[PDB]
Amino acid sequence: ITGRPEWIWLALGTALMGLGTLYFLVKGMGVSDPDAKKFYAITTLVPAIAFTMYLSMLLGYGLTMVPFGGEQNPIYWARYADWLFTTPLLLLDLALLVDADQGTILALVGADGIMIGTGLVGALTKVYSYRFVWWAISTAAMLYILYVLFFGFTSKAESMRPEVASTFKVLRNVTVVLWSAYPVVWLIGSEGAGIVPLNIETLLFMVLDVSAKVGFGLILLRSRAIFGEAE
Amino acid sequence: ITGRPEWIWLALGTALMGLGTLYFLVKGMGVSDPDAKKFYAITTLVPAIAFTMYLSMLLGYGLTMVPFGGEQNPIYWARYADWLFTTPLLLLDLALLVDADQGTILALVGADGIMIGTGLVGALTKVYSYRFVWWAISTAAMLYILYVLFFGFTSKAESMRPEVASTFKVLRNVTVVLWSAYPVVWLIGSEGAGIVPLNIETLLFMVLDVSAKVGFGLILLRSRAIFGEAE
Amino acid sequence: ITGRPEWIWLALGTALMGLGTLYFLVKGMGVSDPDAKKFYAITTLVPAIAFTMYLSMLLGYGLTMVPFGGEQNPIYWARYADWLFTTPLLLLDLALLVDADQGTILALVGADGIMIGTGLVGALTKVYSYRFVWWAISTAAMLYILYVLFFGFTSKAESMRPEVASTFKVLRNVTVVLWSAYPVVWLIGSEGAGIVPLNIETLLFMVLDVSAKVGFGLILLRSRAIFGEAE
Ligand SMILES: CC(C)CCC[C@@H](C)CCC[C@@H](C)CCC[C@@H](C)CCOC[C@@H](CO)OCC[C@H](C)CCC[C@H](C)CCC[C@H](C)CCCC(C)C
Ligand SMILES: CC(C)CCC[C@@H](C)CCC[C@@H](C)CCC[C@@H](C)CCOC[C@@H](CO)OCC[C@H](C)CCC[C@H](C)CCC[C@H](C)CCCC(C)C
Ligand SMILES: CC(C)CCC[C@@H](C)CCC[C@@H](C)CCC[C@@H](C)CCOC[C@@H](CO)OCC[C@H](C)CCC[C@H](C)CCC[C@H](C)CCCC(C)C
Ligand SMILES: *C/C=C(C)/C=C/C=C(C)/C=C/C1=C(C)CCCC1(C)C
Ligand SMILES: *C/C=C(C)/C=C/C=C(C)/C=C/C1=C(C)CCCC1(C)C
Ligand SMILES: *C/C=C(C)/C=C/C=C(C)/C=C/C1=C(C)CCCC1(C)C
Ligand SMILES: CCCCCCCCCCCCCCC
Ligand SMILES: CCCCCCCCCCCCCCC
Ligand SMILES: CCCCCCCCCCCCCCC
Ligand SMILES: CCCCCCCCCCCCCCC
Ligand SMILES: CCCCCCCCCCCCCCC
Ligand SMILES: CCCCCCCCCCCCCCC
Ligand SMILES: CCCCCCCCCCCCCC
Ligand SMILES: CCCCCCCCCCCCCC
Ligand SMILES: CCCCCCCCCCCCC
Ligand SMILES: CCCCCCCCCCCCC
Ligand SMILES: CCCCCCCCCCCCC
Ligand SMILES: CCCCCCCCCCC
Ligand SMILES: CCCCCCCCCCC
Ligand SMILES: CCCCCCCCCCC
Ligand SMILES: CCCCCCCCCC
Ligand SMILES: CCCCCCCCCC
Ligand SMILES: CCCCCCCCCC
Ligand SMILES: CCCCCCCCC
Ligand SMILES: CCCCCCCCC
Ligand SMILES: CCCCCCCCC
Ligand SMILES: CCCCCCCC
Ligand SMILES: CCCCCCCC
Ligand SMILES: CCCCCCCC
Ligand SMILES: CCCCCCCC
Ligand SMILES: CCCCCCCC
Ligand SMILES: CCCCCCCC
Ligand SMILES: CCCCCCCC
Repeated sequence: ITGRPEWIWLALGTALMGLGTLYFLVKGMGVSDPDAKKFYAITTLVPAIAFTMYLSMLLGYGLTMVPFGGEQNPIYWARYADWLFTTPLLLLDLALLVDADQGTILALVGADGIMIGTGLVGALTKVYSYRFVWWAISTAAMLYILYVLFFGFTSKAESMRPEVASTFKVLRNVTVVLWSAYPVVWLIGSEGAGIVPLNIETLLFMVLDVSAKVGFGLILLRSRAIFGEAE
Repeated sequence: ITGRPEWIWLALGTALMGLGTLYFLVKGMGVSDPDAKKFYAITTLVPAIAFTMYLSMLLGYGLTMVPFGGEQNPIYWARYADWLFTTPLLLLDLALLVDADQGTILALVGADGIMIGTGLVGALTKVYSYRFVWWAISTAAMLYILYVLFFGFTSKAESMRPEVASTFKVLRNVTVVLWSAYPVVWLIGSEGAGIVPLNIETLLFMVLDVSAKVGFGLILLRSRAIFGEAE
Repeated sequence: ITGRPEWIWLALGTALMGLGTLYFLVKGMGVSDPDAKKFYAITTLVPAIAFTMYLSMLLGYGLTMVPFGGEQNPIYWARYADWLFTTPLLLLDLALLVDADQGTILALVGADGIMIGTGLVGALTKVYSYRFVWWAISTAAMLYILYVLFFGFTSKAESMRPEVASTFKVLRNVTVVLWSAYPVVWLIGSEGAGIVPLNIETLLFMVLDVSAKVGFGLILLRSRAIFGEAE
């Protein structure tokens, strides 16, 4: 484990995702509202999945070597197995908050799968220049997601209860800022141009992951928007 | 790229799926009917997924070598990753058109997963004679799907609006004819008996894919069956 | 095939899953109740999936070698591909029986995916002591599932029709007893401590699989709880 300088950030990430999972699990014990139960189930699964994948990276299972640039490059593939399941769950939290229609939910989840799937292909591609073709396709899929979150959901939240509109607006802004950083870290990190070393890259993804999952969840599960209007 | 004679058909397929995706995306911009939005989302995702997998084959990522018959045989595995997601989406288009019940939808999607999954196992199997055992199981799963589309959905469409009944009947006939060709191309192509060479096999799958996805989508999204009855 | 002593139990399992699939398929022909159709579709898919994965193990495709303990250990990875899809389908049978809320269904299916996913990682892990870390995480996920089936569903079934309450109680008890045996067989078998040899381990999993899928299905599909109350 300790033979890799980035191990400290993988261990911290593992701990923070595990602690986040347990807090949400305990906090959700005393909840019977069927609407609130939906948000607790979605939001608790997110850091639980991330916990297992951070642990796999810490123990060395989620790491492979990819030859490109005449070098064997360490690629943590477990990140994409994490994101494949956690990013659509996070979008479902937002879509259920605004009572989005089914067709829009399917478009979001499908574009998200394309985003993560093409990012994985780009991470494992051995022809250096082709890695950035996949990065560009994946980034186009992300821009579609961000467009929908702004010019489809925002207008839908305003016609909703005030507390669900204000909570959505906050979580929307958090998501757009944090998610946009991921393609940048990829491009300048060891998967892309190799400007930033792997140990610093790992620290950046850990800050982003914890903020986008545990920070996101703390804002959502403390809001009254997750409960139905009741007397 | 150009070192493979089949590259021209992979490049054409990539272009036609990309163009198809963009047309459906633009055409769906001016749509607010929640029913129509469902069909546009399903139908636009189909060629978008196929685009990415054709590109992976063009660039050489979606290709592996499988030893059988005393030879290293080029097997494009990316086809099955495509079909795993696009064939159930196409069946969902048909099932939603006739307002099929949930139990029937699950049976269709499950049989479809078995069809594609066993076809993938057959494509990667190293014992030559066993490849055709998997082909037979996969073909049995397809025949179940075709039976349901005829002796379960057809009777359901007649009790529906006339425009949804006539549109379903057309898309049903297109699907049964085109899908039935796939097991035949597999059997006589490089995955099976090896009668037809890979470059011709690739041309045939490209014609079938574009017809079953973009041609299918053009018929559906030009129909009024996708809109609810409104004044 | 016959070069492996466990082949006899893989062949028996294949036959019993295939026969089970055909019986459920025939029995479900004469069913039009939309509620009953749901249970028949879920319950017939379970042994059909298991059939294909037992066949892959029989023919040698679903087997790999994992080095640990200074030895190349035969690991049947196809079991986890089976369980990944069949265990959530079995939980869906139970959840639909008691009309569970959506949030609870998602929590069950998500915990089940974590259970199977971490068990697969543990089966393929090359550092011997780490294999049991994954076993423990997977077992914690199972205990969560069992808790929900007892202290969330049981109370919900009592407020239901008497026949659905008594049928659920029976299937609940069958599930908790049979599922609990799996982590024990893993721990003492070739994936874990290696006390029980592989051929005996394979026999035990076959008895458990057939009971948990075909036996489970025979109890459910003979009950009147799967039909709506009708005159
Ligand atoms: C509606 C939305 C959900 C739609 C989703 C969008 C999606 C279509 C976007 C594209 C996804 C696609 C790129 C997934 C590729 C997975 C692949 C990286 C797995 C590893 O295989 C890659 C190479 C080794 O580098 O295999 C070496 C050769 C091996 C012999 C490969 C044989 C196994 C194949 C991988 C079998 C295909 C399985 C499916 C891809 C499983 C789904 C994986 C997940 C990442 C989507
Ligand atoms: C309700 C419906 C959706 C049900 C679906 C029906 C489905 C059950 C039908 C059978 C599907 C099954 C054959 C999928 C097999 C995937 C497999 C080809 C992936 C590549 O692995 C094959 C060998 C190399 O040749 O791995 C070499 C050895 C490696 C060490 C393998 C270890 C990884 C395992 C593959 C882990 C299992 C992952 C799941 C199979 C992922 C789903 C893939 C998709 C193709 C279903
Ligand atoms: C809501 C719920 C459904 C959530 C589900 C819970 C889930 C997150 C729990 C953890 C699942 C995770 C451990 C799955 C790992 C699959 C992995 C074993 C496949 C084989 O790859 C392992 C190594 C060889 O030993 O690959 C060698 C290196 C290769 C180069 C690997 C590159 C391919 C990657 C495997 C791509 C990721 C694909 C996804 C993991 C596909 C889903 C598989 C299924 C088992 C979940
Ligand atoms: C909890 C994890 C989250 C919210 C991860 C989000 C990840 C992304 C938005 C990743 C995007 C990428 C691109 C847009 C292209 C480059 C490759 C990716 C996958 C890093
Ligand atoms: C857009 C792609 C489509 C509609 C693909 C359809 C593919 C099939 C219907 C494939 C069927 C197969 C068999 C029936 C057995 C032989 C292997 C397959 C997977 C080619
Ligand atoms: C039809 C198959 C069924 C119902 C299989 C159930 C399997 C389990 C409940 C497996 C549980 C495991 C653990 C709890 C940890 C050890 C590894 C597993 C996956 C065997
Ligand atoms: C979206 C965030 C990207 C900003 C990356 C900042 C990295 C600064 C760290 C110093 C770079 C290390 C280079 C010298 C080793
Ligand atoms: C009462 C609110 C705080 C509860 C404690 C939460 C502990 C989980 C770890 C959170 C750290 C990361 C927060 C986002 C920066
Ligand atoms: C379902 C369509 C299958 C028909 C295949 C027709 C192939 C004819 C092309 C000529 C065969 C090439 C053999 C000589 C190289
Ligand atoms: C107005 C209808 C035609 C629009 C142009 C569609 C261009 C997408 C490519 C379609 C070619 C394949 C059609 C099926 C044979
Ligand atoms: C949950 C069931 C686990 C019980 C396992 C009993 C196995 C007894 C078979 C004899 C053990 C073989 C050891 C000598 C070869
Ligand atoms: C009339 C009920 C029996 C029908 C025959 C079922 C045959 C399928 C194989 C069942 C054997 C396994 C039963 C569970 C132990
Ligand atoms: C490729 C993996 C995608 C599945 C991720 C799991 C979450 C799916 C959310 C589905 C939302 C409901 C759509 C109607
Ligand atoms: C194995 C991958 C299957 C999933 C394909 C994605 C489409 C799923 C459609 C689900 C239809 C809704 C069923 C109720
Ligand atoms: C185009 C939709 C408007 C909202 C999206 C904001 C774009 C942020 C740019 C992200 C940069 C990634 C490289
Ligand atoms: C048996 C259901 C009737 C409709 C299915 C038509 C069968 C077409 C044969 C396809 C040939 C594939 C080898
Ligand atoms: C803790 C929830 C109560 C019901 C679960 C029964 C636990 C059975 C123990 C299984 C042993 C697996 C190692
Ligand atoms: C080795 C660098 C080659 C540059 C390729 C950049 C491709 C980016 C595509 C974005 C449209
Ligand atoms: C090398 C050819 C061996 C023939 C096997 C055919 C199997 C087909 C099974 C269809 C029932
Ligand atoms: C080689 C045996 C090492 C023992 C590790 C046991 C780990 C079990 C963790 C359960 C909390
Ligand atoms: C609940 C605390 C979980 C912390 C265990 C993971 C941290 C790795 C320490 C080496
Ligand atoms: C929108 C046009 C997309 C065409 C790019 C793919 C074709 C491959 C050319 C080499
Ligand atoms: C319907 C009977 C299915 C039996 C075939 C599988 C058994 C393997 C025999 C070698
Ligand atoms: C993106 C930063 C999240 C901050 C988490 C703190 C929330 C406390 C209510
Ligand atoms: C299967 C052939 C499809 C033909 C596509 C043309 C549709 C234009 C309306
Ligand atoms: C767990 C044992 C199941 C027994 C199956 C027999 C059911 C006949 C109704
Ligand atoms: C109005 C809410 C502002 C939230 C933005 C937070 C950016 C990290
Ligand atoms: C909408 C604000 C985008 C912020 C992008 C930050 C990328 C590091
Ligand atoms: C490929 C772009 C299509 C141009 C608009 C077609 C008419 C909606
Ligand atoms: C009555 C519609 C006929 C459609 C059949 C088309 C076959 C390619
Ligand atoms: C229902 C007509 C079937 C046509 C099969 C064509 C196979 C090449
Ligand atoms: C009251 C029903 C008892 C069922 C338990 C069966 C254990 C195999
Ligand atoms: C609730 C009874 C548990 C039985 C466990 C059996 C494990 C072999």
